[PDB]
Amino acid sequence: KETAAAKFERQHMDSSTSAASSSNYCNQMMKSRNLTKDRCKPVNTFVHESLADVQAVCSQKNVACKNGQTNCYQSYSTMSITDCRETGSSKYPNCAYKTTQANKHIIVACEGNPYVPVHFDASV
Repeated sequence: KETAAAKFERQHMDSSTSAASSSNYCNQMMKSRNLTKDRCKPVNTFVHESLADVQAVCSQKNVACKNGQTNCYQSYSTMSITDCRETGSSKYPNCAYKTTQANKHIIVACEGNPYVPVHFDASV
């Protein structure tokens, strides 16, 4: 099966652009990363930084995860992100999204040996 680390890269990493390409970005990316296959995933974040810089977050500020686990880490620096949020007109299988670009600190959950990001928790 797809590993947890590989799943994080598919769902959340987009190092090819530095910021939300266009108004069409979320529509294109949610579909191409297979996040609209079984349903319209209602919310998702993509991070526009190098893989190395995102993996380094697992050695930064330890904080509580939203689920109460203690394996979450917050980035010291801000990072370029794009939030995708399901619009009102959206109806499966024709999923539709609004694209919003921001610069925020990211919070990720880490696991494994090597210790790497496995889930995206929040941005602040």
